Amino acid sequence: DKVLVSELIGVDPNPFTQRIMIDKGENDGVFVGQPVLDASGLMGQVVEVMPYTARVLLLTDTTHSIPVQVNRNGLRAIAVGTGNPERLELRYVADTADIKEGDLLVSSGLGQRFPAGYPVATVKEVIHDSGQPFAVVRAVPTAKMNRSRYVLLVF
Ligand SMILES: [Cl-]
Ligand SMILES: [Cl-]
Ligand SMILES: [Cl-]
Ligand SMILES: [Cl-]
Ligand SMILES: [Mg+2]
Repeated sequence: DKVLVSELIGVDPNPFTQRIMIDKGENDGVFVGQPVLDASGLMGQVVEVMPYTARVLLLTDTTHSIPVQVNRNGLRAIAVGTGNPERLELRYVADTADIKEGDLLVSSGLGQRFPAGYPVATVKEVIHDSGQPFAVVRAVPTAKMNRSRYVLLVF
């Protein structure tokens, strides 16, 4: 309910991370695990808190996964980071699933880490794989990620 507005003050230059720094911390009530989003998508979660600043792991990090669903039909999937700043991939989507380019993915909340129903990404590509149970699904985050103005922290 309470939303704190923070500024993105750093992008972790480590090429192997998608990680940012924000200008709110312990003194502002920020906590580890806290969800972070912008006006068009979920961004990720707080992973470390300092007195007036914090570190945030983005959805696009290879170590990050978020349960999602296709907004229009409720089809469930896990969206993993690819290490690319503007790409996610969906796991566990049946090769024959009702999914297509332009479909909106929203948070499902099924991991009890993120609020349900918020935009996460749009499907970019579906690639079918003969003999494999799951389709290849690439998606683009709707958040501005390493480019957001107002980074919002949900209480
Ligand atoms: Cl904490
Ligand atoms: Cl949709
Ligand atoms: Cl990628
Ligand atoms: Cl979740
Ligand atoms: Mg980095």
